[PDB]
Amino acid sequence: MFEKILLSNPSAENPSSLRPRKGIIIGLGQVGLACAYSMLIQDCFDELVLQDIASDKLEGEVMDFSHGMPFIPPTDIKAGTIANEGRNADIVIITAGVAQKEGESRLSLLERNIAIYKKILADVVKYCPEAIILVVTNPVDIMTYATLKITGFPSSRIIGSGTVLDTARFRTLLAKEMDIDPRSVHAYIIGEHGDSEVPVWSTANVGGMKLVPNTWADLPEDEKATLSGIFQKVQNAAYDIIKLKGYTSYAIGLATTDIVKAILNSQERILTVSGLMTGMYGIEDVCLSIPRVVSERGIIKTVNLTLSEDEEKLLQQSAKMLKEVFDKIN
Amino acid sequence: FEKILLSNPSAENPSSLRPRKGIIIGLGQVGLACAYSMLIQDCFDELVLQDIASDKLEGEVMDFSHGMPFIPPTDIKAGTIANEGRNADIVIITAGVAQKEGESRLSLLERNIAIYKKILADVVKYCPEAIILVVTNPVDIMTYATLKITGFPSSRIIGSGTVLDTARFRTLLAKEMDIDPRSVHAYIIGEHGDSEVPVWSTANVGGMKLVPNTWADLPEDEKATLSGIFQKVQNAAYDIIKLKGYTSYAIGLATTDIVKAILNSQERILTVSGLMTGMYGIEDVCLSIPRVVSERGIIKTVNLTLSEDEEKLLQQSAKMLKEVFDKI
Amino acid sequence: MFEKILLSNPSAENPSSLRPRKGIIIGLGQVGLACAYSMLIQDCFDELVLQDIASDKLEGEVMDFSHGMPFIPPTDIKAGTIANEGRNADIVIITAGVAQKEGESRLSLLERNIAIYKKILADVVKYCPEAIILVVTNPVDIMTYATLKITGFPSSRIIGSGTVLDTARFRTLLAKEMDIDPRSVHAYIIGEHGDSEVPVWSTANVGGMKLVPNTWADLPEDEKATLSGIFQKVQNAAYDIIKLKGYTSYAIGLATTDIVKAILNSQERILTVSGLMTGMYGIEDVCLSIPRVVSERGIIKTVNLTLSEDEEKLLQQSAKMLKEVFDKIN
Amino acid sequence: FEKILLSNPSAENPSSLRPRKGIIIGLGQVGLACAYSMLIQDCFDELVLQDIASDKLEGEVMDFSHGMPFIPPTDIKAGTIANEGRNADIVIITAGVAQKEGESRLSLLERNIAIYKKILADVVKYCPEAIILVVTNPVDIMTYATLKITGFPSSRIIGSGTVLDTARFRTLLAKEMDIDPRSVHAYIIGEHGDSEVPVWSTANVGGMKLVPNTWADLPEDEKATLSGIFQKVQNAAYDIIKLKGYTSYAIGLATTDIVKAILNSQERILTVSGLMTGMYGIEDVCLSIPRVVSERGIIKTVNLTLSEDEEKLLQQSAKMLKEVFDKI
Ligand SMILES: NC(=O)C1=CN([C@@H]2O[C@H](COP(=O)(O)OP(=O)(O)OC[C@H]3O[C@@H](n4cnc5c(N)ncnc54)[C@H](O)[C@@H]3O)[C@@H](O)[C@H]2O)C=CC1
Ligand SMILES: NC(=O)C1=CN([C@@H]2O[C@H](COP(=O)(O)OP(=O)(O)OC[C@H]3O[C@@H](n4cnc5c(N)ncnc54)[C@H](O)[C@@H]3O)[C@@H](O)[C@H]2O)C=CC1
Ligand SMILES: NC(=O)C1=CN([C@@H]2O[C@H](COP(=O)(O)OP(=O)(O)OC[C@H]3O[C@@H](n4cnc5c(N)ncnc54)[C@H](O)[C@@H]3O)[C@@H](O)[C@H]2O)C=CC1
Ligand SMILES: NC(=O)C1=CN([C@@H]2O[C@H](COP(=O)(O)OP(=O)(O)OC[C@H]3O[C@@H](n4cnc5c(N)ncnc54)[C@H](O)[C@@H]3O)[C@@H](O)[C@H]2O)C=CC1
Ligand SMILES: O=P(O)(O)OC[C@H]1O[C@](O)(COP(=O)(O)O)[C@@H](O)[C@@H]1O
Ligand SMILES: O=P(O)(O)OC[C@H]1O[C@](O)(COP(=O)(O)O)[C@@H](O)[C@@H]1O
Repeated sequence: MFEKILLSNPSAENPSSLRPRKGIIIGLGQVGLACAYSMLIQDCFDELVLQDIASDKLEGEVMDFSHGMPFIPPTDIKAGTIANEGRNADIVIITAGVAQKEGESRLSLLERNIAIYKKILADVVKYCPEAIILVVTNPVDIMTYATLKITGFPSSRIIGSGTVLDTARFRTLLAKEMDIDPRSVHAYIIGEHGDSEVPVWSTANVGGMKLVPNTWADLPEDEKATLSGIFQKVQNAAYDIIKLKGYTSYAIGLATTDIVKAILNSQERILTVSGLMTGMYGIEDVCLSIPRVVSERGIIKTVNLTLSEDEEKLLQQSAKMLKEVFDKIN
Repeated sequence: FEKILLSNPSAENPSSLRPRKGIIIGLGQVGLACAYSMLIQDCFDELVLQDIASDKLEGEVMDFSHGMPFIPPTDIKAGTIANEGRNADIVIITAGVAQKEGESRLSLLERNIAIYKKILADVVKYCPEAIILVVTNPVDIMTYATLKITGFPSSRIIGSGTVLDTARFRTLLAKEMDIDPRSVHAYIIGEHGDSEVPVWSTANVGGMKLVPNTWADLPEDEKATLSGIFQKVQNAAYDIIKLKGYTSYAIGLATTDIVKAILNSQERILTVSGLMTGMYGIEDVCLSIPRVVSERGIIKTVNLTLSEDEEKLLQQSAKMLKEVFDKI
Repeated sequence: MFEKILLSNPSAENPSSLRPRKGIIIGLGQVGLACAYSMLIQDCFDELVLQDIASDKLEGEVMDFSHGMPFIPPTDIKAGTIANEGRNADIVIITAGVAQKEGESRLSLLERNIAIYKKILADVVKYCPEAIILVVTNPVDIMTYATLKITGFPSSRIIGSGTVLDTARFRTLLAKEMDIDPRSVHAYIIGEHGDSEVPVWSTANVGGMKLVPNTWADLPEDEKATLSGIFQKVQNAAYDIIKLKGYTSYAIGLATTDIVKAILNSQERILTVSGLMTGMYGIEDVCLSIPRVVSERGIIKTVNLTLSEDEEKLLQQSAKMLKEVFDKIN
Repeated sequence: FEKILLSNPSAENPSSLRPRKGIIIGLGQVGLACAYSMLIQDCFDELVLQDIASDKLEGEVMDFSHGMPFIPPTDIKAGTIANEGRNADIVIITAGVAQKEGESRLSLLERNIAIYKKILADVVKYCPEAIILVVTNPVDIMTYATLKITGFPSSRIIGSGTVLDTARFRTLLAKEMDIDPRSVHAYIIGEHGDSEVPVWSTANVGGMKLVPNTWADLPEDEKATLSGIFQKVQNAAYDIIKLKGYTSYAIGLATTDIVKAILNSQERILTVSGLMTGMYGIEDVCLSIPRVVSERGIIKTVNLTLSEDEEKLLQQSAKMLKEVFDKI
């Protein structure tokens, strides 16, 4: 209808040099919906395809998302699959999978989530051969490494959300103690997105002023206790939140969107995303988070970060464990 | 951290700038979509969240606060009107029972008035100068009841009304033309419900009307295609609730869009719900018609010329709403 | 020294599906520098090339623009030419040329500016064959038509800024009388961006409520005088501003950026931009402004706008005189 | 248009929400870029512009207001502190004489103080609760002068300082590394000018320090390339002015950034110029140092540990800044 209101221009039949930026979110539960909402409000994509096995709920969600378009800049939001609507998408965001129950480790979701990815990744390889894959499903590091092995895509284009979320939690907790903007706190969490994560106290600072002036050993006992209490709240954040509301979604939706921005907008910005360890600290054949330059080609550079002897030993231990967990699943 | 940041004794006295505080009462599906959108779009300097389900609320506040490094900051916290929410500039009330599958918004009235009588007592005492933005259904009658209970000026008692219905109408028409919904200028007025009125007499894109003369002078095949679009707007809540169980995302954006016109003193035209004091011979009821929204609430009303049929339908919607409130 | 700080990733040697959005502004005087500032603050492009014959001033401007990057999201801003840095740019924004003096007509700049365009467009055809050209130089309508003839590009990809600016002025003046947001005033100015522009009083409205309820003739004499005073301020805006500060730049910089947003973000949004007339109201072989759908392929659709008999006659007269002005120069 | 929009009599009484008003005094190259940036980034609800060149200001206000439909609205107008600018929350002063090719910032002091004494008298009388943001060079000495003439709490008198120089420093370093300038965390502190100090001891990217131990340990080829980059930072204004006549765009974005931390109550760390009250044994002078900025001005000060050279360089800068103020 409306062909007498708008007259089509036959000159616009051939496509110009500009190609719309397409994104696809596979798995639309609590995490996938938070990602979709944030990515629409922040206008990341020109077209966004949503893929889920729960058809009815998905159809309802797409209706709700599309009704709010007049309040924000537009995005062609639709329900679809990689094989048709999601073909040649620039970024594939995979959140699909089982979430952890109360007191359940992320590591115990591995067998079930590899089974889910085997069904999904085959179509990503055939219909999106040039895409960046952004993995959110837990255990995030091992799911990123398995995606790399299954797809055979270049390691630069296989990125896990990793410790971007853990770093944001560390900064928020420290910023609450100082009553400042968390964007002014520069503190990192590296390694596994889980129990073996490593706080980089050696470089933690606000406005260039370090929180640990010399070494952790030279810190007073009362100060060591208050800083450890802050880190323990970061490692227990998922357990504490899941015990209260049943899951986590808002902060991961913003962390995932923040990574999509560095890629889409070719920003060359440093983020602690998960990716193949290919030499540093003697770590190999594994994925974990360390500061890296992120842009339209994925991981383009890695910060050659100087760590303390204790921080490096902890990172090495995190990697050996992650490799053993993947080896046991065969 | 007292040896890392040195406090300034000069900052003890408060400057002319007072932080913009907002409070959301009712953190269910709708309230949590409002909170998420309002944080990403940086509406408030401080935002208080109030709910009777303490544990779940504490978990939600933890989750919201962990994403702050990715956006500009807002002091997000759990609290009550009596303490943390004192003198908030805008009170957004979404608390209450939502409609089940096939249920009418109108049949949720007695249940939500009981909830409102408990909430509104504290708002009158601790936020006497606040704008109240009502989202709880039936939105028009909840807005009218809030006006009677609080006794606040009618300009400061606003319902979300048909801002959402107007956005749905524009999206459906824009999908048919494959254009930006912000380029479609079509309104839905009256009750946010079954008796809503599409203003076909003024619907247009770029000044070009969709109904060139009158609805009667339109071909039968065109009348059927336009009616199909309006029917999809009135059945939107029923169609979405049947698929996912509730609606949250579009109302979260509509509510945020109203808070932007107020906080930023924009003087922008929106079809929000508010007290009718005479227009089209309609009074002692709340419903949606285009109005200028700003920091003092409803500042002006568009003296909209309607067709004889559109005016009769609006009058019928009002009589119906008045009868629903009178029965309770 | 920084090669030991950041370690390059050999996997990122091959380019992904994502290609950075490149734009080039040719002519960086008052208008061009307002466009560059707005487009940087609003983060339109991934890379933006600036081209001008005044090399020294341009080098200084690029230094200034690049120093403010830490306060906004990044853009690779650089000085260059179409032949090297500007190769395969998605949008070419041309603001180069002579501006009108006090009391001077836009039409009298035609001959001089076509001479400037002939030199510039030769490289645009060779190095940017797939680009959208956005023309701002005066007389914007005849300059858009001449660009079409010189380049031979599809008419959908040759767009003039047209009456987007005039429409914004009309809306602001009417909104000041009502004390409302100009974005809530829906009033159009169509035709030539100049003295023969046409106010579409037949459709001017706020919230669906028309300002002229029936016809201009059925309006009271006092109302006819107040509405005419508002339109006369719109046609005299350039003269009034140029007489006070010497030129106009800020509003055209925002109008140009608003057009770039509809193209880059594939918005399909209605704007009164200048473009080739193909028989609407019997008008052909001329460029002028009428409401059109703008997107990544340029002008995709045209609003089949119903005009009053007087408004249509005025639009037809505007086109006959624009055609005669171009014919006299050839 | 009284028959188009009907005014609401309830909106006559004002609410707890009051519009954010800012005034820019001195609308030349710098002030015009502050205004354009602030309008596009929707900082204030009302923005008044003040300049002695009335006809030119009238032209700029017509131009700025014509672009309003493209961005969120702001009440832009020409006026004076005594009428349109009364009770401004933030007063931004960029008025004064700029430097020529090769002219030192400090020599502009004697002339600019005279200009300021006329302006500040009305700021004290009609905006007694305002934050004053000083841009006029020599910025540091004009900030201390503003602090002395007005008598306002030290927290409310803020200078643009080395926020701009810090942004240039990060940009030049990020150019070498081919990364986002927001990922480089390096500071320039002290006087905005020749005696500025680059904090090499704390310069880093992603936690990784640019100077691993001390400057003296650096290989001679590495310390020459680093010195080269700092030489380009201190000579940036000279190099730009010789090429285009003045600087406007980068300061326009730096001033807008300081204003964003104030209006939105962000508590963000910026290297702004302010009163030294004992840090490094330095007082009765104004210089840049990392500070917490919010709606009350300077709220806190980073107790930054500096290298022995960095500290001695910073205090020498302060001793000579207080000598220039005494010669007046
Ligand atoms: N990386 C991180 O920091 C975080 C990771 N997560 C992880 O994200 C995952 C998702 O968790 P939630 O969203 O909370 O739970 P959920 O149960 O709501 O989400 C899983 C969704 O995936 C869908 N799904 C399952 N198999 C599918 C398939 N083959 N194709 C498409 N869709 C399919 C389900 O229908 C459901 O909608 C979990 O593994 C969780 O541990 C959660 C939070 C943060
Ligand atoms: N105006 C509109 O266009 C729309 C209105 N709505 C309405 O908004 C309301 C919110 O519904 P949902 O979020 O979908 O349902 P929900 O059941 O998830 O949310 C209700 C929330 O209110 C809380 N609550 C109840 N009584 C309370 C009290 N006395 N004080 C504080 N908190 C209290 C509950 O604990 C719960 O968190 C419903 O009435 C629904 O019909 C829903 C969609 C659009
Ligand atoms: N369409 C509209 O609504 C508006 C159009 N304009 C028009 O924009 C044009 C430019 O205006 P202003 O900035 O005020 O003039 P201007 O004199 O400030 O700048 C024009 C610039 O063009 C450059 N230039 C000239 N020939 C060139 C070439 N071959 N290649 C590259 N650069 C070249 C000059 O070096 C100069 O910097 C004029 O034609 C003016 O009438 C101005 C305002 C609004
Ligand atoms: N890093 C920094 O903090 C920077 C400082 N500046 C300084 O900003 C100042 C202004 O620079 P520009 O805009 O380039 O120069 P400009 O000469 O174009 O601007 C000065 C303006 O102030 C007006 N003015 C003079 N006395 C006035 C009074 N009593 N009341 C109101 N208006 C008055 C003049 O009419 C003129 O429009 C200079 O002192 C310059 O050194 C400039 C750039 C960066
Ligand atoms: O606090 P600084 O050193 O001025 O840097 C501020 C910038 O740092 C960021 O927080 C980035 O931090 P990181 O690079 O440490 O992750 C930006 O979002 C912000 O604009
Ligand atoms: O299509 P137009 O007439 O240029 O109007 C564009 C403006 O219309 C709006 O959609 C508002 O429309 P309404 O006033 O009809 O609600 C703005 O958000 C947008 O900026």
